[PDB]
Amino acid sequence: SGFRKMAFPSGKVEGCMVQVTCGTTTLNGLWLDDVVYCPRHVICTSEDMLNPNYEDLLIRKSNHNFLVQAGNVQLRVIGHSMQNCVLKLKVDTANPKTPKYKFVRIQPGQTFSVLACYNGSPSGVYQCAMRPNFTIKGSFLNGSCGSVGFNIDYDCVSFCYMHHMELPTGVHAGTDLEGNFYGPFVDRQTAQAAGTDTTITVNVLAWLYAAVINGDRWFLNRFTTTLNDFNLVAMKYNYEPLTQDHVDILGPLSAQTGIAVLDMCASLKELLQNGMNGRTILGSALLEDEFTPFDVVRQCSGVTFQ
Amino acid sequence: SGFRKMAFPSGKVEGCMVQVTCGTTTLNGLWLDDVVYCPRHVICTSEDMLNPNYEDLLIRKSNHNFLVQAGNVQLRVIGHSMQNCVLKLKVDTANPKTPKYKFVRIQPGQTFSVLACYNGSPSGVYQCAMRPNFTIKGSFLNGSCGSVGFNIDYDCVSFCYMHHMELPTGVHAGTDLEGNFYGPFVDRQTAQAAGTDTTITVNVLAWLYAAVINGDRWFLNRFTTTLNDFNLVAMKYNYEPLTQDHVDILGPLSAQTGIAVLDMCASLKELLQNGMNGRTILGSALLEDEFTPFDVVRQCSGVTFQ
Ligand SMILES: *[C@@](O)(c1nc2cc(I)ccc2s1)[C@@H](C[C@H]1CCNC1=O)NC(=O)[C@@H]1[C@@H]2[C@H](CN1C(=O)[C@@H](NC(=O)C(F)(F)F)C(C)(C)C)C2(C)C
Ligand SMILES: *[C@@](O)(c1nc2cc(I)ccc2s1)[C@@H](C[C@H]1CCNC1=O)NC(=O)[C@@H]1[C@@H]2[C@H](CN1C(=O)[C@@H](NC(=O)C(F)(F)F)C(C)(C)C)C2(C)C
Repeated sequence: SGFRKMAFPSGKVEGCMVQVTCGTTTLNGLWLDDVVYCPRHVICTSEDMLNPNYEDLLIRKSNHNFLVQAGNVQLRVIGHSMQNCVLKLKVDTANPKTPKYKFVRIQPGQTFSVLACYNGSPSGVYQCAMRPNFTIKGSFLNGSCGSVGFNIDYDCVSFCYMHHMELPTGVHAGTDLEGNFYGPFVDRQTAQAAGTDTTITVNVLAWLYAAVINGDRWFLNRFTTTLNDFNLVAMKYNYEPLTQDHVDILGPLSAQTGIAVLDMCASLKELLQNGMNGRTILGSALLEDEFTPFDVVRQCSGVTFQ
Repeated sequence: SGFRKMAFPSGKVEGCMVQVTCGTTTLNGLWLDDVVYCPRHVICTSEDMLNPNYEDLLIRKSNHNFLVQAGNVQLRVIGHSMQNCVLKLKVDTANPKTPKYKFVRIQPGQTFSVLACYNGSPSGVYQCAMRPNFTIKGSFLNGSCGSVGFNIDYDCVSFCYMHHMELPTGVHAGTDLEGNFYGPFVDRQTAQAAGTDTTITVNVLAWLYAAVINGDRWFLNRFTTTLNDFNLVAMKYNYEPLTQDHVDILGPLSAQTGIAVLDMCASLKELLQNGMNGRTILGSALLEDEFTPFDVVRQCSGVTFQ
């Protein structure tokens, strides 16, 4: 049936994207009900970004200083406040296209769809994981800030990411929708790098199950292993420890394919120690770690409106 | 800045998806203005699909036999006709969410976004290429039929694919929106396989340019080559011939990076002959051929509403 990096359909979020301009600085914002959420550094010029005092820049602004555009309709701002690294702009019109929604803070290892936007207008959608080092491997240019990441579950959009910045090796950092950074990063143009990343073990195992489901089974061996013994090995290759919680979350896939989790662990142990020997799994030459157990079930069970 | 398999934002097409039921068979349809387009085999039961006579099945149907649902609103059908492998259902309500749109027949090598749908409801979006053998490497389950592929250009959705069937090695076949199959495939459950596939040379070159743009340049050599000499080599590794038209289409990327097309050809020739030596290009261990020159520019230049 096939297996692809699938993004959540983006319509629900496209209806919420707007452009926010303060002075000559413009970026994206998220219009939910009568509030627009955008990165606080919309209030910054070039100069300001080496070392901004945001409380200071902001006190010098007033409501009318923020130009909010939904398409070519302007929205009138009637209040503003800063929450962490995010600015909230109260507008006098509720977004009629607001979907049912929640703000969530995802954990390292969870995947989400990014709607990359420029000028309040949607460029594309793609799927990402929050890496263990709290970066995302994105695709973002100048003007993408305020682009958002999200999950859908039936009718409900859980927004979990807002884009702020690009770190030295071409990866990305940002906040939840309460303006709290993932990872130890700050919103200033100063030198910062991600710590060392690690592979999301549980996701690799999920992807292996997806391969069994798709009939790609060559890598299955005859062995089992213990959780402890598996994890000593994983450690060497810079894989996350697999926890009981991760084992439990793989339970659906385990039960569908009839392969015990620790049996799949034994197969992965071998792949880490022997390599793939120029073979692919699901068309791919490396082990993939940006599919969660839920992503595999969704794609393999056909879960819709999400 | 990063480089991902980016899909077109799907909102414009999500607003057009509906469920079509005839008897006990249900699949997806596309509601544009006052017409619903769906695969003609909505008129088939299990039995019928070994060897269907579609003109015969259809003459026995009337308008009221087709249950069209947009969400939980039913649409009243007032006419029907078959065009090739597609059924057109005239309904008495125009879809107010119809975007500006065109039907196009893409060429082998062009990419598009698939909105995978079940029960007239959107499951996910992903990017695909029309392979030289006229299949797509999709991700599709039972009930996905009538899912559509499309490009966006500013406000305009060009629909180029409608999903019909899955071929032996887990790849996919379907029609344009006039119901004409890509490739020599037919809509019956009979034995059919894709011919041998080939790599889309021009797309590989475009992706290499994307890598140079992203600062991944290790694979650039000091050489040039002729088009003829390049193509003799490509042939051995089962790459499409590169034409002057393909050279011309790579002109923007060539000019932006300052690397002549035939110089990039020389670098690819080496990669085909030497392999990648356990190195990656843009995180990937294999050469990727499902990005067009336009896809690279769009993603690298930040082109929106598309
Ligand atoms: C973004 O879109 C924003 N652009 C601007 C421009 C102005 I004038 C004011 C505020 C903002 S937010 C986004 C840009 C793109 C840039 C390339 N890839 C992205 O993801 N954000 C930034 O430019 C942020 C912003 C400044 C500096 N910055 C960075 O991403 C920079 N990174 C860093 O300095 C480091 F910490 F290493 F990550 C840089 C531009 C990539 C060098 C803020 C406030 C951090
Ligand atoms: C699709 O969603 C449809 N399902 C039905 C069910 C009925 I009853 C009537 C009409 C349709 S269209 C889609 C299904 C999924 C199936 C798994 N992956 C897909 O892409 N289409 C089909 O089931 C089509 C349909 C029958 C047989 N068929 C196939 O895809 C089959 N392939 C072939 O026989 C072969 F030619 F090799 F490709 C099969 C189900 C994968 C074995 C039509 C009319 C071709």
